[PDB]
Amino acid sequence: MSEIRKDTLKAILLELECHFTWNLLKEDIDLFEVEDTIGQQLEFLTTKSRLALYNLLAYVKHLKGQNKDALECLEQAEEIIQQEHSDKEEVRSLVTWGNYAWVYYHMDQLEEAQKYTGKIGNVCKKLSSPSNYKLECPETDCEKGWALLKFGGKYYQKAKAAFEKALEVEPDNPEFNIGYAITVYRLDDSDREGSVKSFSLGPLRKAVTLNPDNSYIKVFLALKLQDVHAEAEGEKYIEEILDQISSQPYVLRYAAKFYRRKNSWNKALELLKKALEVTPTSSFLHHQMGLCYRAQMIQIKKATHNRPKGKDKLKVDELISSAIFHFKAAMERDSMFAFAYTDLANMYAEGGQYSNAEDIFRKALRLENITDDHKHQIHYHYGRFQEFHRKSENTAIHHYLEALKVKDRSPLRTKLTSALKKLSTKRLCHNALDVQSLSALGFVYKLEGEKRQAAEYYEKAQKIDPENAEFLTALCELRLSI
Ligand code: NA
Repeated sequence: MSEIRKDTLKAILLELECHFTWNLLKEDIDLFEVEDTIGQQLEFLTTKSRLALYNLLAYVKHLKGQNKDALECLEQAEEIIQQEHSDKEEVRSLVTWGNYAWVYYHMDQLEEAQKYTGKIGNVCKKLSSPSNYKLECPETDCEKGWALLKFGGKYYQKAKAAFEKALEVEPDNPEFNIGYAITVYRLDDSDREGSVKSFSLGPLRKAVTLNPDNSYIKVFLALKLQDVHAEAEGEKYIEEILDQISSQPYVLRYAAKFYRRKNSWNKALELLKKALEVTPTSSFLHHQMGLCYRAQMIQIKKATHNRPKGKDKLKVDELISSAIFHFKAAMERDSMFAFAYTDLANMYAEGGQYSNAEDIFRKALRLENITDDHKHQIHYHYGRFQEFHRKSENTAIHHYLEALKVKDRSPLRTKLTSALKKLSTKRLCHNALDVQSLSALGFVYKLEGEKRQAAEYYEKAQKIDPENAEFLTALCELRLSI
């Protein structure tokens, strides 16, 4: 090209609406997992927009440094536009064209990139857009919503807003309602301060009514009914779904979750195995298998008062071995799957494989780009491992504190404060000058709103370690609290 035809192009590129401008960061996902599962959905979730899936795959290919392959994906997108969006060819091409411009930009084919921005600017003008190189569009809001969801729990609020934007235009659009309801469904399980949420129940009912032939949306409704103690109603939906479809991994896997949660583990395993025939590498399926084996194992341990003998013991050890295999497989398929790490590590611990559990816990504690909620739970589980398996009370205290610092309102809050109190009190009976324990009690009382008692503990800790910066800050906060 030339400089400043370039410098102008870069400005335009930033004005586009497409994946490159939606702040989808590669560090937040396992690129191989995301790439692989997009392909699986193209094959096995046939109700999801192929156009959106190929646009997204193209972006992911670019993120792997495979710009040449990104182009082939966008060509597939263009074919789908003719196949399924012929009547709206131009407006449906904007995201694809945007991705094209950015990919050609990254390949240093600036002239080619400018061709695409030109086509975009053209269509926007034709359609009376208030912006030069983008166009407000419910369809695009929906695509963005799904792209956001795919980048993980950090994006769920942004995804909800994106679907809301689409529903503002078409409140009764079948596709828009599915996206919204699923987003709200996931948020019901995200960042819980407490008990089960069911804000998705209404949206799910609507989405289901608007999509009467869609077994994928229906399975979430069944799960939500289970959550709200309408298990019998939800189970009838499951039965009806399983009559209408077969072998669909994105439906079976959720039916299997439903059955597991009412302790029908053999049925769950049956469904999961059927799904695995179709998609053997799915981290979701492997995690679910692990959960099933874990539950069966726990039932036996409980029945035999944690002292299984003979064949019960042989069975427990097989289940531990099988749970490990599947948790490990899930973790190896998806490096960002926090619960796969913690579930694997906990099972290693259960089996007395402490070196293996420590290795996994270490990796889990170094995951930077997961949600604070997940970091919170990792600290909690490492803490318990330290407390009950390593018998290392000060390491446990450290991680219980880290858990509360990352997230201080969650369903683990009282387990965390009560364990800290117990441990710190015990240690202070042995050594009244134990600074960590004094500091821990200061932290917990501060958290509980007992300002005066907290200040007393921090003052005792500061008396011993006068230059401590954490203790000075805590005391200032306590003095200045309104
Ligand atoms: Na996934």
